[PDB]
Amino acid sequence: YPIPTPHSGQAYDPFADFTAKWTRANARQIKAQSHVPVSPDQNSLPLNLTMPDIPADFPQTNPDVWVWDTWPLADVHGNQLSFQGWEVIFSLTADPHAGYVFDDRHVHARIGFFYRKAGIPANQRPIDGGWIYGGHLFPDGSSVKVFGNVPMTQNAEWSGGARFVKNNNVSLYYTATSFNRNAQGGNITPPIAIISRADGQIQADDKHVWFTGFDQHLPLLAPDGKYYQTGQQNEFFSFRDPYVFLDPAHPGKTFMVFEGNTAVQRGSRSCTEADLGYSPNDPNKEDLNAVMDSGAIYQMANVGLAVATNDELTQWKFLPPILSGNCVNDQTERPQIYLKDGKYYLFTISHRTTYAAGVDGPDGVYGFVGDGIRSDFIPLNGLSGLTLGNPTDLYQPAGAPYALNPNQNPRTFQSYSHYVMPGGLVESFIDAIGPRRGGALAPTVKININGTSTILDRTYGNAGLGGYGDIPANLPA
Ligand SMILES: OC[C@@]1(O)OC[C@@H](O)[C@@H](O)[C@@H]1O
Ligand SMILES: OC[C@@]1(O)OC[C@@H](O)[C@@H](O)[C@@H]1O
Ligand SMILES: OC[C@@]1(O)OC[C@@H](O)[C@@H](O)[C@@H]1O
Ligand SMILES: OC[C@@]1(O)OC[C@@H](O)[C@@H](O)[C@@H]1O
Ligand SMILES: OC[C@H]1O[C@](O)(CO)[C@@H](O)[C@@H]1O
Ligand SMILES: [Mg+2]
Ligand SMILES: [Mg+2]
Ligand SMILES: [Mg+2]
Repeated sequence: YPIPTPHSGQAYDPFADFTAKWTRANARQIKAQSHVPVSPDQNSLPLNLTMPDIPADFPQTNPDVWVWDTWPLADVHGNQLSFQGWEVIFSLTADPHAGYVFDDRHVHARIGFFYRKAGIPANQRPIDGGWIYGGHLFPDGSSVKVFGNVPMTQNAEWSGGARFVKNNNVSLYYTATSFNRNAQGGNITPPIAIISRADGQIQADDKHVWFTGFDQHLPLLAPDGKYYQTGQQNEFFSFRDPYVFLDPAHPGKTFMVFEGNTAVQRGSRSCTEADLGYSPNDPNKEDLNAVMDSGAIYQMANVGLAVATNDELTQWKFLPPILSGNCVNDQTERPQIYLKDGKYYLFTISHRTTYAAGVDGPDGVYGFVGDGIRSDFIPLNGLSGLTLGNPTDLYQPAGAPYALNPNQNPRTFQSYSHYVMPGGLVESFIDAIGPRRGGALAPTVKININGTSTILDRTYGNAGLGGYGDIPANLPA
């Protein structure tokens, strides 16, 4: 084994300049823990960290909608709330009958909502989960007003979270994005990404759930280029996915974690020995210059933190990043702070194909534990960071969901956008299963979170697979 970087989990002041590193020594534990698959099996991952195989005959969530990143109606404590006996979810959506292909859908994303009666066991609902599509959440043209008169070919509504909270009772924190692209998908000018808020009112009767409002979109945060990378630093920067929450350790504050990138000009040789994570006397340490020469400098993920500066939560400021993956992976997406047993779990999603040269791991969800929202985070599962991966052979090429390598597991891209719900239930969407593309919710699964390690419960639902899109409420609003 490579020696993993130790971590204390110790808490820091949220305002202090300390960033935990998910080091190359930590991420290399994933391949170290993996085995060459015994043919015809094509999974190298430890069984406890492997998502079960999703059936190829999965249902669509809705035949008229491509659905992907999904979040529940929630509060700032992570509870998932029912409203007047209805369960409610929000999703990124696109139109399968609009002339663009599934892989080009992201610049067309609209936030939609779905609802279903609360309190029905998953195995007694329709196989598709019984979600009723309510349509677009936001009025046409309301989100794009945050950009003003800038050159633009597309605008999208990307992920965040919904908080049940002025007849308005729902705050939608999301990512407004503007693109200025040639017909070949190349950037004419860098994309613009603004973490934004829109308030509205959920209403319901015996027949349906509907929303009013969301007419006024407030820009909250755009990257600074000091802590969070800008489009001028890197046209391929990531800045998105606000998760707004209350930390019981800091009463009176409201915090947000989100996805960013380290704020350097693209191609800067800025990785350090601390990003590699080896002892100076470790005879098997990697060489910093060799790692940067291999191209690892193009992988610069971070998880950002921001705090509200007014009572209405309409003004925010950045704090230093809480986690960085420099020279490890470019993507730490949809971060969430999950509170359990007085500990702070940071869960974030990533891709196999956005790992740096010399490091490898599956598509899925990554996890870290500490004693505060700013911690020397302990990567879960043998100091690796992997929580749950799609079945994957890390000893053969990754391929792509639009071009599966037949030397690779045809379910390596079966699910993405894993979101950890109360009780360790995990919801996600289906990307590719063999030749079939999803845009539908995946079976909900269950992880048992036990201090610094996790286990996929293979007796949950049918052999580890629960209901398609089972995203249940634990408390009534
Ligand atoms: O060495 C770091 C540390 O122990 O220093 C004292 C305090 O600032 C703590 O928050 C912090 O974790
Ligand atoms: O059971 C083996 C398999 O190849 O059978 C046909 C399809 O259902 C596939 O998804 C499945 O993996
Ligand atoms: O939605 C899944 C995904 O793999 O689709 C293609 C790209 O847009 C990626 O950023 C994205 O994570
Ligand atoms: O890559 C060097 C580094 O100093 O860049 C800023 C932060 O991401 C730190 O965690 C990181 O170690
Ligand atoms: O779907 C739009 C974008 O947001 C994410 O889903 C979550 O960060 C990314 O994977 C994708 O590029
Ligand atoms: Mg319209
Ligand atoms: Mg790779
Ligand atoms: Mg083969």
